[PDB]
Amino acid sequence: ATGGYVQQATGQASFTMYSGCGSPACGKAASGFTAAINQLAFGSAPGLGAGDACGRCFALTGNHDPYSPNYTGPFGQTIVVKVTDLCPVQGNQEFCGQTTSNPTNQHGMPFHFDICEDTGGSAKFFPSGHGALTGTFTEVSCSQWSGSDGGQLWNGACLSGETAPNWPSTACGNKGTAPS
Repeated sequence: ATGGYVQQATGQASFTMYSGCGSPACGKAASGFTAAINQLAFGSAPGLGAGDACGRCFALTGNHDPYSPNYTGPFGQTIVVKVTDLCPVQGNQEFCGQTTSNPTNQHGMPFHFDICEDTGGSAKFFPSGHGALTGTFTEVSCSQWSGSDGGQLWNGACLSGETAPNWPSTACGNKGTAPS
């Protein structure tokens, strides 16, 4: 995509959870289920504002624990998140360290979603004791996503991906060059 980001509507991803997503990198939080996406897909860098993932909605289905490959479940439910945040390469090498030089993470996944705990998504997705999963993502209309957006945290904040056609398309737009 512009900047050399790797952005596509469907594919394989790994998944983790995080807390404290009230001041996310797109510049608006939201009350529904939300995630951070790895930098190479987010479309921006720390300190550069919103990338083109911002506001887009994705159906996530987890089905495997890569740290316990013979665990057969239970896993969680399919959930629809809105991307509000960035999982940067720096400080997240295992899961979010995809670059144009090395486009998969340690789990061989070209995308990663870090699902925020604060608004309930991670509780629906991860079973107790299995907070890192793999599975798939499928971009969907945000009609599939419950909730509403928070106010603007700063001028330039953007969640306009929430109305866009699926990738390939441009809404908030990418910033800078993808990490290398």
